[PDB]
Amino acid sequence: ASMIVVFVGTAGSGKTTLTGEFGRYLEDNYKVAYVNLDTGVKELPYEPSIDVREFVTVEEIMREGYGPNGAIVESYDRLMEKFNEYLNKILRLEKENDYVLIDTPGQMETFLFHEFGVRLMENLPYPLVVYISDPEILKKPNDYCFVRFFALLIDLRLGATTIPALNKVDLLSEEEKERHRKYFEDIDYLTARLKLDPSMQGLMAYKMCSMMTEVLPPVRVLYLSAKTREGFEDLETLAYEHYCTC
Amino acid sequence: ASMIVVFVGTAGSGKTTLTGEFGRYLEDNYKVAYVNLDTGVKELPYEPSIDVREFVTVEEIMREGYGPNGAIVESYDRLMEKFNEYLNKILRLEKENDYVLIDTPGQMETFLFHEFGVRLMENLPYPLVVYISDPEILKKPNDYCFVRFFALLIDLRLGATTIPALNKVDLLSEEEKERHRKYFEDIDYLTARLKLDPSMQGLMAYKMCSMMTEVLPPVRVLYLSAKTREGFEDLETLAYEHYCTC
Ligand SMILES: Nc1nc2c(ncn2[C@@H]2O[C@H](COP(=O)(O)OP(=O)(O)O)[C@@H](O)[C@H]2O)c(=O)[nH]1
Ligand SMILES: Nc1nc2c(ncn2[C@@H]2O[C@H](COP(=O)(O)OP(=O)(O)O)[C@@H](O)[C@H]2O)c(=O)[nH]1
Repeated sequence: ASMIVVFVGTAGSGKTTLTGEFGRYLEDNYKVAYVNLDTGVKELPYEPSIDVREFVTVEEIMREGYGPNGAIVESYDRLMEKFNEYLNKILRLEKENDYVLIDTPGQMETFLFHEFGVRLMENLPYPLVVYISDPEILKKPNDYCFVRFFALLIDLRLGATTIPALNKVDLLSEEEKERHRKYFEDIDYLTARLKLDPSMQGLMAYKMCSMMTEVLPPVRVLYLSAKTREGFEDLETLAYEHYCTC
Repeated sequence: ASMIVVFVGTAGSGKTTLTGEFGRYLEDNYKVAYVNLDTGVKELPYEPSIDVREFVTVEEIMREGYGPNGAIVESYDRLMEKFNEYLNKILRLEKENDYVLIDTPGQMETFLFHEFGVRLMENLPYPLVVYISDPEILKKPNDYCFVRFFALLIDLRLGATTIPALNKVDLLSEEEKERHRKYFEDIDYLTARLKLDPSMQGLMAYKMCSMMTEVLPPVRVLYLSAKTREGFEDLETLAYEHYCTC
C-alpha cells in the first residue's frame, strides 16, 4: 500500500515537532498524511488529516470532573468505541498517500497499555515504529541498556519493528554525540562497562544485555534533530528498507 | 530504619486505592506514613503525610497555559527543585513509622523517565517496588511476557526489587484466576505456548522469555484486591523478607 511511521516517545521527548518537521521535509518529494492520536495537546506544527480531539479533548473530560490521569484513560476508553471507524479512517489514508505519519499520545503508556493503541497496531500494514528518546537521560551505562530494552519491549508489545532514536542531537556536543554511539552502534562495550558495575543492578543490567550475545539482531540507533533535519534521510531508507523486507 | 513500599502502576490500574487500602489494614498493627508523589489526582482514600500538590497541581500548570502532557512534565521539573528538601522529608518519616507507603504518579513513565523518580529511588533505603498490573490486558501469551519484562525493566531502571502484581482479582473468575497463574508462578508454560506462535513476535517474545532459562531468579506474582484485602498479608511477608535480605 504505502509507508506508515508511528512516532512513539515519552512526554517532552519532542516527538510531535519531529512528527511535523519530518513530514514537511517529506512533502517536498512525497504525498504525506498526518494522524494525531494524542487527546491532550495544545497546538501541532502540522495539519492533521486525522485528529482525536475532534472527538474528545482531555481538557473536556476535565471541565466534566476527572483529573489528568483519569481524563486520559477515559478518552481512550471512549475511543475504543469510535474505533472500527477511526481505524478504516487510516487505511483510506494509506492508498492516497506516500508516507503516513502517526502521532501517538504523550503518555506513551496510554498508547502502550490500552487496547486502543495495541489493536490499531495490529490493523496497520507493517508499520515502522520510531522510538524517540530524549538524550538527557543517557548519563550512566544502565540508562543505555534501559532505553534499548524498553525499545525492544515496544517492539514486543506493539508487534512492529521498533527503532531506537535519540532526539534533539543539536543540543549535543562533539565527542558526547559519539560517546552515545559508543554505547549504541557498538553493543559490546555497553555490556563491557556493565560487567564493571559491582552493584546488584549492574548484575541484571549486565545480565540483561547479552540480549544480543544470546539472540535478537543488533538494530541501528537513529540520531535525529527536528529543527536541523539531522538523520532525516536515514529515516526514509529504513522506512523503505523495512517496507521492502515486509 | 523501617519498611518502605513504592506502588508503581499505570493509569487506571487502581493503585492509589490499593495504596490507601493497604495502609489502613496496616494501621491496625503498624504505624503508617503516606507519601503521594502524584501531581494530578482529585482525592485520596488516605491522609498523606507528604503531598506534591501542596507545592504544585497539574490543574494549575493548566490555568497557566500548558496542556496535560506538558503540565505533567513541568510539575516534575519544578519538583527536581524542591528535591533535596522533599527527599529528606521522606527520611524523617522513616524513623517515626513502621511502613511507609509511597504513591507514584499515574503517568508511570513520569516517575520512570524523569530524574525526580529515579533519584528519589537511589536515596531510599532498599525500597520494595510493587508493580501493579491491571488483569484486563492479560489476554494472550505475549501480554504475560510483556508485563513481566516491563516489571524487570522497572527493577532495572529504578534499581529496586520489583514485584509483579495483578490488581482487582475480585472481578476475576475461578479458573481464570488460575489460568493467569499458569502463565506466571509457572514460568515454563508461558514460554511453552510462545514457541507455538509462529509469528515474528512470537519469535522474540519467546526468545525474550528464557530470561529465566538464561538468568534472573523466577520472582513471585502477587494477586491483590484493594476492596477485599486479597493477598495483603503476603505483601507484608515479602516486605519483611526483602527488608531482611537487604
Ligand atoms: N532543540 C530541539 N528542540 C526540540 C526538538 N524536538 C522538539 N523540540 C522542542 O520540544 C517541543 C516539542 O514537544 P512535543 O513534540 O510536543 O512533545 P511530545 O510530543 O509529547 O514528545 C518543540 O516546541 C521544540 O521546542 C529537537 O530536535 N531539538
Ligand atoms: N474492583 C476493584 N476496583 C478497584 C481496585 N483497586 C482500585 N479500584 C477502583 O479504581 C479506583 C482507583 O483508581 P486509582 O488508584 O486512583 O488509579 P491509579 O492510582 O492512577 O492507578 C477506585 O476508585 C476503585 O473504584 C480493586 O482491587 N478492585
